[PDB]
Amino acid sequence: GEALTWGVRSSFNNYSGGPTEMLDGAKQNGTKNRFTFQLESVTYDEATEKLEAKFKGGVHYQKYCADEASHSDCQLDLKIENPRIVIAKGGSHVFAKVSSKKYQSSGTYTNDGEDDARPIAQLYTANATFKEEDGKVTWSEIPALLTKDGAEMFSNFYPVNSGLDSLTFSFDKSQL
Ligand code: HEM
Repeated sequence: GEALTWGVRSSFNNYSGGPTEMLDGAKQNGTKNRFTFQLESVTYDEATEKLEAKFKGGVHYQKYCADEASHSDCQLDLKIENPRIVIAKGGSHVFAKVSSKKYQSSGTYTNDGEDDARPIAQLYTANATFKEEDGKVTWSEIPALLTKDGAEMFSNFYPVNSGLDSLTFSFDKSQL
């Protein structure tokens, strides 16, 4: 409860062997493919029908390290932190603070996670499960697709609109 559960992308966790480290209190399951980010805050504006939930914690993936024992000088170095979900009438998305080294380049893809023009995923709540009981709200198995920014974070290894892991989050009605 009071958390976001999301694995980002199943095949990416398999390719990378999962995050080299969990950041800022985020947790991971035993198989390193499902992450849990604690709820920082949640607001719902009735008139605009906009729900916004901010979570804490991050994942750091590293691969192709020149010093493999200490994970230093890694050609693949991806951080995804403080996920924020916006579920609204005009569109639903996942935003996050990202830093990702680009494939065959010195360029680093960055995203501060506070720019509404640069979401990393688009969310489709039409067929997701929604439950509210005993003051607890859970919105489960919400499908997610990669946006243009999300594709850039993965060095365009995936096309735009390719699938991501579905997400689940929960909060108490008292926190609204
Ligand atoms: C610079 C050296 C790199 C080499 C030699 C390399 C090699 C490969 C190979 C052989 C695959 C195919 C296996 C698979 O799809 O699981 C792959 C997949 C992938 N690579 Fe890397 N890669 C490099 C860097 C990067 C970087 C910098 C990124 C950026 C995030 C990246 C992201 C990906 C992604 C997203 C996939 C798809 C994995 C999946 O979902 O299965 N790669 N890479």
